[PDB]
Amino acid sequence: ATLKDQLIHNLLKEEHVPHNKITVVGVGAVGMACAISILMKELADEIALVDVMEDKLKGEMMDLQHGSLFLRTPKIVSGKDYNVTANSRLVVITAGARQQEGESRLNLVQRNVNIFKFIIPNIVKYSPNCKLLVVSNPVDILTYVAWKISGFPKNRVIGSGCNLDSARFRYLMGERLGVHPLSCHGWILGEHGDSSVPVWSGVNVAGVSLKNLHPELGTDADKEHWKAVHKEVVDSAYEVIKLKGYTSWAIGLSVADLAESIMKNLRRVHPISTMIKGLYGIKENVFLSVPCILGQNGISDVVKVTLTPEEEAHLKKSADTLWGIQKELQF
Amino acid sequence: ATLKDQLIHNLLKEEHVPHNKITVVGVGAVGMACAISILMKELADEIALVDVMEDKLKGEMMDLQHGSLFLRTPKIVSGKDYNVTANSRLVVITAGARQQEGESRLNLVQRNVNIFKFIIPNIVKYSPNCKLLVVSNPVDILTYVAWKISGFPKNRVIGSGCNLDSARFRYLMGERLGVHPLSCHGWILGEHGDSSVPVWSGVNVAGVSLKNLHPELGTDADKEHWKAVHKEVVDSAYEVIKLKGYTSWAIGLSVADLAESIMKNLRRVHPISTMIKGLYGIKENVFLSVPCILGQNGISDVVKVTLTPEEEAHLKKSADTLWGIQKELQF
Amino acid sequence: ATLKDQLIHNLLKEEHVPHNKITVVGVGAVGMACAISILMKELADEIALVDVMEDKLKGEMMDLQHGSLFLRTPKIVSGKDYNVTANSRLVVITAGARQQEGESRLNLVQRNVNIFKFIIPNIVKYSPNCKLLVVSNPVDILTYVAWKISGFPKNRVIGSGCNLDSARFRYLMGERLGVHPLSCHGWILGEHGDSSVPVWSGVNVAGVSLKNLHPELGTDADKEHWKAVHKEVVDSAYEVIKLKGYTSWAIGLSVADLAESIMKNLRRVHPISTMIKGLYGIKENVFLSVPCILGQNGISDVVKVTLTPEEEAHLKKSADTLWGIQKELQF
Amino acid sequence: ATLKDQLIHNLLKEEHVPHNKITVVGVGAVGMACAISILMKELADEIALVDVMEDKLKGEMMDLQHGSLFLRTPKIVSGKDYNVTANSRLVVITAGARQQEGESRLNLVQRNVNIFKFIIPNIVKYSPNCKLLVVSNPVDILTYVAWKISGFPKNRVIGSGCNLDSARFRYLMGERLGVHPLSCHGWILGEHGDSSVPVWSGVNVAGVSLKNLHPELGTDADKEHWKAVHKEVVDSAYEVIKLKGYTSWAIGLSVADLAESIMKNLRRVHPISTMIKGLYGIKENVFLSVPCILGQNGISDVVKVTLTPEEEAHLKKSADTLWGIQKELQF
Ligand SMILES: NC(=O)c1ccc[n+]([C@@H]2O[C@H](COP(=O)([O-])OP(=O)(O)OC[C@H]3O[C@@H](n4cnc5c(N)ncnc54)[C@H](O)[C@@H]3O)[C@@H](O)[C@H]2O)c1
Ligand SMILES: NC(=O)c1ccc[n+]([C@@H]2O[C@H](COP(=O)([O-])OP(=O)(O)OC[C@H]3O[C@@H](n4cnc5c(N)ncnc54)[C@H](O)[C@@H]3O)[C@@H](O)[C@H]2O)c1
Ligand SMILES: NC(=O)c1ccc[n+]([C@@H]2O[C@H](COP(=O)([O-])OP(=O)(O)OC[C@H]3O[C@@H](n4cnc5c(N)ncnc54)[C@H](O)[C@@H]3O)[C@@H](O)[C@H]2O)c1
Ligand SMILES: NC(=O)c1ccc[n+]([C@@H]2O[C@H](COP(=O)([O-])OP(=O)(O)OC[C@H]3O[C@@H](n4cnc5c(N)ncnc54)[C@H](O)[C@@H]3O)[C@@H](O)[C@H]2O)c1
Repeated sequence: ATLKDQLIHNLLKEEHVPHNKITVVGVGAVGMACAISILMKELADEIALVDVMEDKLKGEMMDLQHGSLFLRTPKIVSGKDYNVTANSRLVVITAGARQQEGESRLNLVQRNVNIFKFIIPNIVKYSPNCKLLVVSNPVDILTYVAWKISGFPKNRVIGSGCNLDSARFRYLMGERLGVHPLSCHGWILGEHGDSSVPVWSGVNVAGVSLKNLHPELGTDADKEHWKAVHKEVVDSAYEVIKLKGYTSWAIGLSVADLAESIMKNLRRVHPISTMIKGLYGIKENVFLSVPCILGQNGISDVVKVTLTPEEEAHLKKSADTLWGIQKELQF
Repeated sequence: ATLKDQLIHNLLKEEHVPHNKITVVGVGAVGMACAISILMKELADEIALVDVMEDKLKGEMMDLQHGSLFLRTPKIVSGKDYNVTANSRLVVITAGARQQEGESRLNLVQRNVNIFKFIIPNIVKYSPNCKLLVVSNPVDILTYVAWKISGFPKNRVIGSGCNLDSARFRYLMGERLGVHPLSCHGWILGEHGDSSVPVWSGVNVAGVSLKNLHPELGTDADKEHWKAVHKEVVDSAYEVIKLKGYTSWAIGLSVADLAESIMKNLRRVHPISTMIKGLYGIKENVFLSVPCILGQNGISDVVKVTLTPEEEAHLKKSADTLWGIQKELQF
Repeated sequence: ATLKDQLIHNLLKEEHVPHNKITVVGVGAVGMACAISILMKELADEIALVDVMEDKLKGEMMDLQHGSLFLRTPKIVSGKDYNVTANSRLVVITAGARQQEGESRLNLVQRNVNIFKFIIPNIVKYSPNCKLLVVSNPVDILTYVAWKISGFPKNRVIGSGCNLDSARFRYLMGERLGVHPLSCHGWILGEHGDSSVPVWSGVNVAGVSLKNLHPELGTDADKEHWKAVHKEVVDSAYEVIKLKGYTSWAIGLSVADLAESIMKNLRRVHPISTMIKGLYGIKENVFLSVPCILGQNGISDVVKVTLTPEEEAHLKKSADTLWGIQKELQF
Repeated sequence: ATLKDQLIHNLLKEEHVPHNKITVVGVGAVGMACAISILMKELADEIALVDVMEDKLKGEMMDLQHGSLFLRTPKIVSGKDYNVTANSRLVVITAGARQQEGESRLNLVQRNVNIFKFIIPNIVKYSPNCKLLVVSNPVDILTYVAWKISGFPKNRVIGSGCNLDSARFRYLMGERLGVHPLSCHGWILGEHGDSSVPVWSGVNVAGVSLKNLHPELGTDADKEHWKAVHKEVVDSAYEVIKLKGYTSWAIGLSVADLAESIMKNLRRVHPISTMIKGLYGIKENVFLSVPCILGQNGISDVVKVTLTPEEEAHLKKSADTLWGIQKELQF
């Protein structure tokens, strides 16, 4: 005579198992900005939230659940134990120490590598066949780290990389040209950093190379100072940090973007961190942003951008800087 | 000739006037939740952000702008000034103090009225025809204050109210019954706070009244404790505040749902805060949530819900509770 | 070296297996409406189209494929064969004869059963675990046929039923009351046809029962003729058939709503066709619409709606009406 | 004592006036494919349908209304008199004679020009400040026609033009390259026809010019026959017509695309028909596809694509052919 029993006549029972489960490791500024964006885009049927902060974790879980009416993701779960993560199609890693005002993203390495040595083995134990998407900084070094510990194939380990950088770039060009960013094409390659390479030779609006119309555009001295657009891209992260303390909405939106190409298998081209040994005459084990076709299996192919010798100059530059650091690890 | 003049041939200038402009006043946890939710629902063609904290403001703006590629709201602007808010269809006010742990929303009244005394005349002046959506707590009292200061007809001054408490109610009912919140119907009327009323006479799943199946349901001391679901609703804000410090995701979702009915002129019914003088024997000018039909002109109608004598009793004590605080008229 | 080999560096092959694959059987007016609605809701990652008319089929496929840039379903395929339908989560059957002007849906039974006798075993063989969504008329009887032929548990054989009649009901109620269909609640149970039942005991706006306010509502010969709203529901198919020849947009929308609850495992309640033996004194194996809770496994539960003696009477005569045609067992 | 009056307490009344109204002239294959696509994308709050076929018109109106529950466009109206069209932000023209198997789209001119002389003056009388979007064939000639009769500024008269052609192109390249169409960039310029110009010099994946890697690509004799991709683009319309009788879904989706850039004012670049006198050394009053930045005011700017002398050769070719026809009109 329970209310439920007078009202509902049961046929079937509690299968469980989700088809499109997404996990978000770390429920901080970035982790919740990723979660909100991924929920609004309706990509998962089950989202799993993991943090070591128990109170915060349960608190953000509840705030998202409270919003159930308005969502189309009926199972929202969280925990400290990784069992909650089981059979995730995608695992977004956002956990770690973030930059303090004026901090070099390369200073976070000690602290974040200790976090990864801990969580990678726990996430791979429960989801042996997931696509890892690393957001934590320094993202290029940390993607290598996940790869190295997890033992996964180079296709299932992605670093958010220069998706955000190129998104800032398009936005900045778009404001100069008076065209929506969607319509200005421009790649920010290499390190998700201070040593990122603007590929000037590829910047265009509706198939027209801005470099043929303006050969002065790019890595020099004279102009309408297009070169300062690349500079505001390198600086934008710092200025936002100085103004609000951290960055979050642009990264959350750029994660939902990659998350959509993985979940729907669209095979779209995105500048993301991948293993580049055997490609720009880079002979080491580095991870850096290159245009990659992203799908349900992760990175299935890399696009061999036609780089000028100056641009290929800065890519072995960005790439060496980066490996300098990496051998000091080795664990 | 600029690179701009070489690439693009101009055909017009013109007055870029916004058609679906939304203003968010206060760029805090609640304001940005509102903002992101409204941007992902693609309700606005221009969003304006106003805050007194100049840096925070610029910061949130740039973070949002860098995500431009991923949104469909081409213009995002901000200022301390209010000239930026001109010709807004709707303005969402989230400015002010929030609860500290264990604090009643009624306790913020004096500080928030002090801020509304400044903001309302600057809003009313630049968007003579906007709809005001009041989020700041205690929401019922600030909605009356907003009304009073503004000089606006009642139809155009809306408190976010029990939209959110109703969502939380439906979620909790949902859990117990094994059905999505969307198929569980139930209303939380009165104060958006401790004195809210569960309308158990009306809780249904597919037209069937749970109070008809289980006459002991709710405001009954008997057997399966449905009454504890209302206590959880009441307590839910306090409980997320104790765990993460503030609530934000649920209300940003609830506001974008409201925002949707208003911008698209949907004529949906939402439990929101409005002037209930005349209805339910209410002789005082108090604001509280009652089911309202929401459209391009704000509140066009109020639904006369048929309250059991015990639910009417409880609604009255709720407006009695709000008027007690309301005789303070510090404006 | 191809231009392909020069542009792109490959990292993998792999088995492109679909995760959210939808099959639409029959590429007519109803099948393409279903198809477009399901593609715009971005429910599938692969859609397969099967029809016997080879040319029409190729045609609809190419039209759809040319719109690829505007959709997020990367793979669209078709064939006469059924090998193309493998590992589908859901299959929407819209194949068969439709009504000529003035024709009862019960009249198509013999022709459509002849087609189901061929299609069902070819479906059941290649997607052992799909959910069957039956659209072909008379929908109630073909759902039973589909069930019977298939060997599938009842939970996985769904008729589109009164989902659509309920939508039409809510629309009409909507008009009269001045509120969006979304805020008007009401159910059309029984046969998806002339014998359907309006459940006036349950029609509400915000929890308030219209039958409580106006006791003469509906299955009453008295004053404002709410009963004429049900007559319009019954008649609506006949009337659009006389004016444009067939109905298509409403049912494609109604099917994509259903499709949504199933793919995302929403657990929403929809009036759909299922086996009602045991409920409401129904001693025969007939299919008809009753409020059902819909999820990744199909029908997991049936809601026991509390019918007035006159509504129970009318539901019985509706299953009595369907069983009369049902003793024909030509399969 | 009406039901409505016991239930609803009125505050406000029937304002009317819509903010985002869209009109669709012609409710045939294309007109309803435009309407469905525009409704699913939620761009209008009011849609107006106009046709001379009264029965068909009312029948499609009803089928769309029946689907109200599932939509977010609460006013759906139709008529034979243009008063229904009043104060439309956008008017989509789809009315006219369509191609029979093997018919040259230039043969429809007599029949469609008689239709336009009739409807243009009626649509401009009710919406003096609308953006006209012409879809009817031959679209280039007919856009000129609307321009000429309406007396509108060249910015508010757009022809759907080569949006569809370039959408087919990307789709075809995308299948060769194994990349989503979204990611392969390629412009089909000129006549929405048989004399359309593929701009090979602008085709790229992630900023890399396929022509620098493969100089043989394009307008010649040797290869991997990329030139046949342009040919299937020219032929695709005919083959779809031969297979299903007409084309509709790809055009409907491409109209919703432009409709979104106009309604939301995104300022996106699209290949659409516009007045090109004073641009490729074309000295006449022709309309042909060029990359244009599209917004709330229509075409605000044109992008001066860098064309090879061969490509500029075929653009004055396409453009002359086209004006040959046009002087025979003059009305
Ligand atoms: N790649 C990009 O473009 C990008 C952009 C912005 C920020 N980031 C990075 O994201 C990271 C997080 O920044 P943020 O603002 O959200 O930080 P935050 O302080 O707000 O949150 C970090 C979260 O990590 C958690 N954490 C620590 N150890 C953990 C463990 N074992 N498991 C789970 N969680 C653990 C914390 O408890 C905290 O909740 C930083 O490394 C930052 O640089 C990357
Ligand atoms: N109604 C609801 O259901 C509900 C739900 C949650 C929170 N809230 C209320 O939301 C309000 C905002 O909450 P919060 O977390 O975002 O606070 P917060 O401190 O994060 O941000 C409040 C913001 O208000 C701005 N502000 C203050 N005075 C201002 C003024 N005169 N002009 C402009 N901006 C001004 C601040 O500078 C700050 O950025 C609080 O009153 C809170 O209680 C209501
Ligand atoms: N349940 C509802 O509410 C509802 C609503 C509308 C229409 N319908 C029903 O939808 C069905 C389809 O309607 P319609 O307008 O699209 O018809 P239609 O003639 O437009 O298309 C029917 C299609 O079925 C295909 N077909 C027939 N036999 C086949 C077989 N063995 N295998 C494969 N395909 C086969 C045809 O070749 C044709 O393309 C009819 O039975 C109609 O009554 C039901
Ligand atoms: N530009 C493109 O890429 C493109 C692509 C496909 C089709 N088209 C064109 O669209 C047009 C329509 O094709 P379709 O399949 O929908 O045709 P259809 O036969 O299905 O419909 C044409 C509609 O026009 C109507 N009509 C005739 N005179 C009218 C008047 N004064 N006012 C209103 N409506 C009137 C008809 O009654 C009919 O309903 C054709 O000219 C065709 O070439 C353009």
